[PDB]
Amino acid sequence: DNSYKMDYPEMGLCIIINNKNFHKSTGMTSRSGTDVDAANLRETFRNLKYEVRNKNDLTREEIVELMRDVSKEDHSKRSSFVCVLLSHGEEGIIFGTNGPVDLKKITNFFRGDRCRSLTGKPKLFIIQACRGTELDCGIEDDMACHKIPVEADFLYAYSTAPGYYSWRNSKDGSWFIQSLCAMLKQYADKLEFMHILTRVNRKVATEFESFSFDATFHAKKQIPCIVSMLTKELYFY
Amino acid sequence: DNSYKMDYPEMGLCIIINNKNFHKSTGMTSRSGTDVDAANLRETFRNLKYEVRNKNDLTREEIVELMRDVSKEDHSKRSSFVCVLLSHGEEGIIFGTNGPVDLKKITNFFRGDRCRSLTGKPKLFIIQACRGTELDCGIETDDMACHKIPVEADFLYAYSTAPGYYSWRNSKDGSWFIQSLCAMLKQYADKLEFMHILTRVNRKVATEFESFSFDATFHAKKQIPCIVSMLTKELYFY
Ligand SMILES: *[C@@]1(O)C2=NCC(C)(C)CN2c2ccc(S(=O)(=O)N3CCC[C@H]3COc3ccccc3)cc21
Ligand SMILES: *[C@@]1(O)C2=NCC(C)(C)CN2c2ccc(S(=O)(=O)N3CCC[C@H]3COc3ccccc3)cc21
Repeated sequence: DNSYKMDYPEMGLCIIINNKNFHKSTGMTSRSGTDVDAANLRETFRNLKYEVRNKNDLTREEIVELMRDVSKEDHSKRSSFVCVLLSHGEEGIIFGTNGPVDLKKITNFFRGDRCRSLTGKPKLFIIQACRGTELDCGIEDDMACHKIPVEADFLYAYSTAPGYYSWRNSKDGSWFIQSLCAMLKQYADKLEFMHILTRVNRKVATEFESFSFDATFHAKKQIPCIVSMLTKELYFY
Repeated sequence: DNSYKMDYPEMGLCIIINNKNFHKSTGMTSRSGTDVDAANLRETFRNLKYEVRNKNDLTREEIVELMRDVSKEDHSKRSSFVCVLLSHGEEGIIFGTNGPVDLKKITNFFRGDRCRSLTGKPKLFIIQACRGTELDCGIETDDMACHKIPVEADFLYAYSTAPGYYSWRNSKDGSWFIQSLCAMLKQYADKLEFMHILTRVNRKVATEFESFSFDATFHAKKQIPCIVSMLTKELYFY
């Protein structure tokens, strides 16, 4: 039909990978406020009736192993799958405590042909992480129904545009996760997911602007980036 | 508010760049069926009240100059902007008849800070082109609020295919993506929000198309388009 079947016995798993402290050997800074994000996400998705699992400070190999193991579970009774990544990043990559991991490597475990119990079901990846270091200064023969693509039914909700910084507040957490949780709490029971994320886009874009004693980091702006390979509308109610 | 203001005197420009024949120096083959796409789009957006401008076989230089020129027009009386790219490509790249153009280079002309008459208005880029050479084998079924906006805000990129992948085209019917896009626009433009129309495009391409080839390497392949939205509001064509 036009909407994903969301009345399975379980909504599904929500894995939250929260990397705050990084190996001294990498020289990466601590991510203050990420715990606020993790807590916020846990509550938001608990309310949406997901089975939330929080993990902290995982190495690159621990991330891969976790995803591999999770992709091997039986999701037959689950409507969907959600993974949230909170860490440093670059374009196409997220950081384990000890070094970079290609996002493709993580998401590949859930491909239509590699995780059969999630075939045809919405696979949501929410990524709070830099995608580079640019700063936004702002302005102002009938074969139907035989097969589906292995890349189909994924949604990648990026906190920021390709190549750009992603902003985070020590007190309130990241702009994106902050806004995402608020919009889900307010609209999960009346808007389709893409429309929810569009309001997150507007909230982040209009209501947030950096303030810094360092001119380089001051008055900066952010726009999130919705990437959908979904084939159906997604309602959480 | 919740929706873009789409009741300006004009809906806006729809630039269609249709690259079919390429310089021999590039070594790229003719794009059979692309003319079908270009005509389908012209008609589809004409019915949506867009001022359509078709361009054919432009060099990489001409594409840049065209985009620069268009971005320098006064879009004050126009609700939105649409650009359709039909060509060969690779990840992040679209081909002029005489070589590659970085997509960012093209879209940058329309950034919130560089095209003021489009600031706050939906800027739509529709890309029918390869994003790599991968094949999908498939599987059987304070208070600074509203002081400024991001410069990269209010763009939508409707890609024909997922990052890294081939995009499929039929010499008779045109590309899988453009076929489906025009069909869904024709049918749903007067009753669905744009993201929901594009989601039906996703489903149509994903379920109704599959390659047939005597060559095993190109046979039984599948495709999923890729919607990339930096939009801040819902978009309705009514
Ligand atoms: C981002 O996720 C990231 N990815 C990898 C790398 C190497 C670029 C490090 N990195 C990073 C560092 C810091 C942040 S942040 O959210 O703390 N934020 C983004 C812009 C810089 C920083 C805030 O800095 C200031 C400085 C002075 C006053 C206020 C804020 C995000 C990421
Ligand atoms: C794609 O846009 C593209 N980008 C650049 C480059 C150099 C890879 C050439 N290129 C390209 C060539 C052909 C197509 S297509 O739509 O004709 N299609 C996609 C997969 C190959 C081709 C169909 O191949 C066969 C072969 C045998 C039998 C049937 C079809 C797209 C692009």
